[PDB]
Amino acid sequence: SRLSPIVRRARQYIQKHFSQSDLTLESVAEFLNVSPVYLSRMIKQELGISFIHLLTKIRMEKAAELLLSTELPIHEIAERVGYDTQHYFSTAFKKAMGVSPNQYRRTRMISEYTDHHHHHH
Repeated sequence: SRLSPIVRRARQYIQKHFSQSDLTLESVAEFLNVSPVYLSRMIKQELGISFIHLLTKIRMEKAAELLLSTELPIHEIAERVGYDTQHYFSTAFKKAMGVSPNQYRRTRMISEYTDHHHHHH
């Protein structure tokens, strides 16, 4: 890790607070006490990705984790990753993941508490 202090601090804050639907570039610039334009530029320069894309990526990867490791309904997962409504979450997840939340589960999930032994052998 060789990120500049401001970019490291911003990424740490996003990693902790992505569940907050009011988290914005401008709001992190307030926490860090810096120009939002400076912060936006430094994130893009050092991470190669904009604030919104970084935040969205973190959110969608957490959502994918929750889809596979819990049986939570989609609307709860949406809220836990910073979307007030599944209406916006569904679209964001499809674009980021290439599949709907439900199809992500159908293709990837398994129930760990059921018997998967081959008794027909």
